[PDB]
Amino acid sequence: SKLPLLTENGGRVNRVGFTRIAREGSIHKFGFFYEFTQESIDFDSDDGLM
Amino acid sequence: SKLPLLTENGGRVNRVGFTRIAREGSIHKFGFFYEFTQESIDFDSDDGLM
Repeated sequence: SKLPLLTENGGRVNRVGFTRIAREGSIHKFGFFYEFTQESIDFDSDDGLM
Repeated sequence: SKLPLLTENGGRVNRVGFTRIAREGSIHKFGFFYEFTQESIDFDSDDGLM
């Protein structure tokens, strides 16, 4: 019932349209840290602690 | 009875006049046409139709 049929006289028949879509995404921020003292390094048994 | 007879004393006698006529003519516009489809040419038995 929706086939674009055409007669020998043509005319303004079977017009169509188009569409488009948009996608999006965003970034975020992360981080963490730790703290220490000089003694916690110098007097510790393991010299490879850091 | 209407001859321009002139006497020995002349005078204001036998005066005449003249006339002219104007002719005219105009032009007119004519025309006619016919239509046809592509199928009436391509699918017709006779290729010399046009």
